[PDB]
Amino acid sequence: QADILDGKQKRVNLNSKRLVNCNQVDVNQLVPIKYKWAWEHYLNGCANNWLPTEIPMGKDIELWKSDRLSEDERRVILLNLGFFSTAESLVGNNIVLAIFKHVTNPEARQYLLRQAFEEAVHTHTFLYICESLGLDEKEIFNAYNERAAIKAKDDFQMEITGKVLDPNFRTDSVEGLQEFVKNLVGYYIIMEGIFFYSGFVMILSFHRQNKMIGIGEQYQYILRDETIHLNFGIDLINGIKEENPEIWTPELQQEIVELIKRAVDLEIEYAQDCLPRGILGLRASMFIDYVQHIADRRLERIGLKPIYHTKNPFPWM
Amino acid sequence: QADILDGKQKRVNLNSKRLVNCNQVDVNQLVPIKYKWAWEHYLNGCANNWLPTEIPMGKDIELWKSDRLSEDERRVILLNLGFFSTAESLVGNNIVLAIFKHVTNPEARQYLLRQAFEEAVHTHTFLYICESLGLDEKEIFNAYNERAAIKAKDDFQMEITGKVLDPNFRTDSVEGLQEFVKNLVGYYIIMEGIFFYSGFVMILSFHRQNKMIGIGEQYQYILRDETIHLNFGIDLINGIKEENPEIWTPELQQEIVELIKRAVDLEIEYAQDCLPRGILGLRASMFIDYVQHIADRRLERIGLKPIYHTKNPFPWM
Ligand SMILES: [Fe+3]
Ligand SMILES: [Fe+3]
Ligand SMILES: [Fe+3]
Ligand SMILES: [Fe+3]
Ligand SMILES: [Pb+2]
Ligand SMILES: [Pb+2]
Repeated sequence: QADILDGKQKRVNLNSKRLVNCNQVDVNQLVPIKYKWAWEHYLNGCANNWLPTEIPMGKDIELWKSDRLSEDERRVILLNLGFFSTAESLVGNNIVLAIFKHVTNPEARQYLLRQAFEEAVHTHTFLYICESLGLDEKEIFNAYNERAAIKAKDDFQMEITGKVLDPNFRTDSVEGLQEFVKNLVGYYIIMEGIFFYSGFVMILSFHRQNKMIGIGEQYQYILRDETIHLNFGIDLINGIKEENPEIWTPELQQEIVELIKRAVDLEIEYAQDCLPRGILGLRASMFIDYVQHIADRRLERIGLKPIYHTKNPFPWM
Repeated sequence: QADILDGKQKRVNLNSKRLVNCNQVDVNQLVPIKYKWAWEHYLNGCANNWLPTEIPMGKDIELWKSDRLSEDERRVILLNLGFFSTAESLVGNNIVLAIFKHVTNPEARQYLLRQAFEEAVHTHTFLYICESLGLDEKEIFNAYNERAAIKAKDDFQMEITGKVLDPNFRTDSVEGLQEFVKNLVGYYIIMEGIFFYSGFVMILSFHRQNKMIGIGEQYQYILRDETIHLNFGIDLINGIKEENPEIWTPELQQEIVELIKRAVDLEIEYAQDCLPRGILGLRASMFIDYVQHIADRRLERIGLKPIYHTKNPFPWM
């Protein structure tokens, strides 16, 4: 039996748990779980475990070093490796330094720990593809300083990363929680849900034609993870809105649509840099449509109306 | 080629990387890796991947529900599940909320992301063992509020968890970095390296006698992970000391020995609570010796002299 009798009064009540600002209850005990969707995404992520180096790169190395790829095909590969190599760190660092501190719920934190480890796996994937192909990884990982279209995306991402890191930042004010929700939209909806999906189409287009299949297979594994990351983020944003409805004002709704519009513009500029002429039958115009179409699907999932209405040119995605 | 020419000046120099207070260099680019030991522990951890529920619990359930275990054997199981169920969260939360922010180095952060996900796997293990055995997990997870010997350990652990969480905490002062090193000693050397190893002996003693082998096999997997956690922590503490020698003063050295002495006292009290009479040929006196012996081995690894000199009564550990 208990030898500290008062301790029995401290067991956590299911109905007292909340996703943010929950400080009146012990957030170190996992049970009783309230947000079962977080536990399910955690189990699903654990089941998807993979390591990049189980995927062979020999065929990719022989093709990359041959004269069989055009300069335009190489450029698509190099720009995506440049963008993804540091963006995975940007996402993993934000989960840990910004999101976990403020999501005051153990089962959602359990999922965040799996998501941040998967982003570490994604970074390892890019080091492995650089070292396998013989690229100078110090140049590829610094692409966000050397290539304008990539720097513009990442500088935009910092516009929602800085506030939540301030030593005095708190979510126990309407404005503070709105700022935290914009960070979640920026990382889950925009970086993982729009910026990365655009690079997936480009790389998976090579894989579909039996080219650079080792890199293609790694991106298939990253997309399977990203699908759960986006789904968790959408559940967390909608769960926070439901529990704190006074933050979902027309002003915040419009600021979120403006952020997504800005992100679509930057991603179209990056697709143009990736495809100045076109490869594999892809043209940059197909991206103006695809990026706009997925932006609309992300707006719908968080309760906002589509704004572009464009059809999807890549049904296989 | 680069379309932002100045960006080439931003590539990271290997010699400018440091484990803490490194803010003059881009800490989002993984390369060039400097602390190869961190990358190696990260690869070794990834290779050790396991899920608790791949270990069958049927034989354990039948034994636990039979009248074949004594009350004294059940007490050892219940008290260890009570302590470990929330301590794994305490460790995972500290990695994320305290350690990662201040270890300003991407490859050490890559390892931290694997360690924090393994602590999430360890928490899942305890929920799974509770639900398999039919225990009321709300009682087991609240043991740190209901059982004095467990509460004393955890209240002690909070004595080095609180400072580093203050909004204004910084490591760019000698005192601030000393405080951060005491947090690392508290979690890696004391909680993972002394408190957990003592519970491992107790549980692995059942496994050696073919009892509760499903729980034993899970603890074998946790010990394999904990071995790397402790080794990484020892490398990180020694790396910080080497790079900031002015923090390793006789005053700090003596405060660390006093913390370890206090932890040994609390762990002996917990071993006595676990074994008021003795089971499986184990007696609590064997723990006074074992805890003292491992404390000495942890002191040696961070450059302090052994103080107890006791022999190890469990050579198989
Ligand atoms: Fe990722
Ligand atoms: Fe992601
Ligand atoms: Fe653990
Ligand atoms: Fe550990
Ligand atoms: Pb622009
Ligand atoms: Pb005492």
